[PDB]
Amino acid sequence: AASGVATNTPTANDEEYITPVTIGGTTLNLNFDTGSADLWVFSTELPASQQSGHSVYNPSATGKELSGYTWSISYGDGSSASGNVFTDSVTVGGVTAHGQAVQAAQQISAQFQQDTNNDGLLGLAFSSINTVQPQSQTTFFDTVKSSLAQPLFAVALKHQQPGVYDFGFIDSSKYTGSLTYTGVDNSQGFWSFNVDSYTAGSQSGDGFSGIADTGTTLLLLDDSVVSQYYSQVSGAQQDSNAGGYVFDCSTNLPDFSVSISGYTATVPGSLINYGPSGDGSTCLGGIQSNSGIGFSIFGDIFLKSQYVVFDSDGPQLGFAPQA
Ligand SMILES: COC(=O)[C@H](Cc1ccccc1)OP(=O)(O)[C@H](CC(C)C)NC(=O)[C@H](C)NC(=O)[C@H](C)NC(=O)OCc1ccccc1
Ligand SMILES: *[C@H]1O[C@H](CO)[C@@H](O)[C@H](O)[C@@H]1O
Ligand SMILES: *[C@@H]1OC[C@H](O)[C@H](O)[C@H]1O
Repeated sequence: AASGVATNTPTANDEEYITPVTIGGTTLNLNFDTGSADLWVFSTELPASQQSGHSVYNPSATGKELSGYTWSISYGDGSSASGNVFTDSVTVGGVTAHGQAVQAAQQISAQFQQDTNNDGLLGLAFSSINTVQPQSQTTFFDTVKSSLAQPLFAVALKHQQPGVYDFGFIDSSKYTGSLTYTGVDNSQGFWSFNVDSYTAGSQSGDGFSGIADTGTTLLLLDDSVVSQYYSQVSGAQQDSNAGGYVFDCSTNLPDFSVSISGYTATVPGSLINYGPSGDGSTCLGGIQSNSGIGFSIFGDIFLKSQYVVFDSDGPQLGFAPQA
């Protein structure tokens, strides 16, 4: 039975986490994203100027083309990418998927052209939302799941320290206490769950649903919750240059917690200080608006506090405080 550990590393201010992945012999640095189901990589089919500063996959060396197959994806921040498809061998933390669909980029939007920190994305959401046409493909996890000791993966994302992706086993040394599990609704292809209540510093409110998403930097909540939070932060103001609410970096921020099937997941106020807003001298908050979409995005700010288990049996998610 297989199992493996892949080490992730945060970029500046923990904007994203990258992990090495070997595709057909070449190692690429990918962003593992539990909010999408496509594994796409920078490739030799991009214009040479766009290949600059990245490790690129060359489909000709080792891939088997899926004649007539395309992909096209749009994300929540407006970025997009498209191209064609090959099958190849993909290895992550020593677990190899043979015949895994690899989506070679032919076009990428500016957000991706500007980021030289990643060479593409490895999607870990449910395969039902894979964008490959005319027939959707399976995610690396779905491809190998049956070979793993347990059909699950776990994540520990940290603040300015390397963390891990555990595939096929749970590392009990990564959290304190026991895990608490909650049911997952995968009908829209996400790792979606419910919270029964929330506490934003001195205020509490009723529950809502959200998705566990390693591909989103911040904790994105309803505008109502965001207002309530920042009403308790002296001098907090919105700065469109910074991307949302900002405050003096020395501010004491309140904690944020959610109650999930009896377990209180707490994000300490020190983790809600994302970092320098880059707009003078203020800092950007880790909590920002979800733009009225109707559900919350439990992104990296939230995940840095927890060890999270993504279990295909249920499905369900397990949580515990990171050790
Ligand atoms: C179709 O579903 C998705 O797109 C899913 C789920 C989602 C749905 C709806 C809204 C938001 C997210 O996103 P995802 O796949 O995680 C997708 C992957 C990235 C690589 C494009 N992230 C996103 O779209 C989010 C909003 N983008 C981000 O968090 C970008 C990477 N980071 C980012 O915005 O950092 C915040 C920041 C602001 C200002 C200054 C510095 C930092
Ligand atoms: C993960 O689990 C597998 C199956 O138990 C081990 O063989 C592997 O070495 C790693 O501990
Ligand atoms: C990344 O890969 C494997 C190990 O867990 C180690 O902790 C790391 O540097």
